[PDB]
Amino acid sequence: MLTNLVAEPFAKLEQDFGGSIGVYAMDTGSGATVSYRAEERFPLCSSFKGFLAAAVLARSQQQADLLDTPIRYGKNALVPWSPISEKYLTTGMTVAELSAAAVQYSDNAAANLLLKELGGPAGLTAFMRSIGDTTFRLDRWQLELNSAIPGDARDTSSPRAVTESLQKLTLGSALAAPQRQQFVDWLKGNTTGNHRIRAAVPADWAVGDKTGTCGVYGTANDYAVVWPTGRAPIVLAVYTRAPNKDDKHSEAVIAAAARLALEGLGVNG
Ligand SMILES: *C(=O)[C@H]([C@@H](C)O)[C@H]1C[C@@H](SCCNC=N)C(C(=O)O)=N1
Repeated sequence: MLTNLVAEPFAKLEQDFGGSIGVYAMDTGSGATVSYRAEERFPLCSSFKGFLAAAVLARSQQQADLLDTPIRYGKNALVPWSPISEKYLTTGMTVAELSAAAVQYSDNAAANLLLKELGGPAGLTAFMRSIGDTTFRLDRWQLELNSAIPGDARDTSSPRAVTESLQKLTLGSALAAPQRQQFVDWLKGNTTGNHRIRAAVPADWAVGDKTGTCGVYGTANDYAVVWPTGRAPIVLAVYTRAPNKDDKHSEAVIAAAARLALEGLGVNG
């Protein structure tokens, strides 16, 4: 009854893109939603790292010393796109610092170290199951998890489940209040999303997000919590893919889909 009260031209947008776009957006005040391909699976790519940091925070509720624990690593941990952890190879970083790097710079070495700590892909999947997400699956470590093969359900979720889980973790009760705010603060400090959902959000609204860019099959994504002033927050996810391995992703398409989602919710920007 409250889903897609106002139609938006998502189909034309994905046709111009040459692929598929999946969108879920939730107005947490009224419960109204915008939904387009929202229950289809799309590759997570690096966007799993946000949920990874939330899983670390959940663990820290029972292990008070976890976040400040210092983690040393060898040069063999430094895989492509490890922009923060490469600067601390000779010193180590704390679990909290690795989590922030994974979220805010999509740092691969940091994500791998944290995934190892949580028991690998199955451990992160188990955390998602524990908050009621039955759709998310992480199956591989990097870098193969980003292969984005058409029809492959490994390392995928749906826009809807991503949004529902993000809501639970940032606004709901899945994390204790201090950890919830820390997760929000990490998302707010993300540096990689300025041309995606944030590009559709007025500068005077708060917003946190996590991006993903698989590098193949036109596959890229972003999810975000947005706090418009004077009304309840909006949670949304925008995922893309495309049929050919060399199809390029588009940041502009993600921003445009986010704009349409906000318009469909009647959120004035
Ligand atoms: C995750 O999705 C990427 C991982 C596979 O390395 C990671 C890398 C950057 S984007 C890499 C190329 N940049 C632009 N096309 C990234 C991100 O910021 O989303 N995540």
